[PDB]
Amino acid sequence: NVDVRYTYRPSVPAHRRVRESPLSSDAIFKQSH
Repeated sequence: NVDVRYTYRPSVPAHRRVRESPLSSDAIFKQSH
């Protein structure tokens, strides 16, 4: 519901629900290691 991204090319939404917890959302940091 919180779609306020219009200043770049966002791959996918980290979360679009009240009770969600995807993996890719954390993978963003996994790239660091």
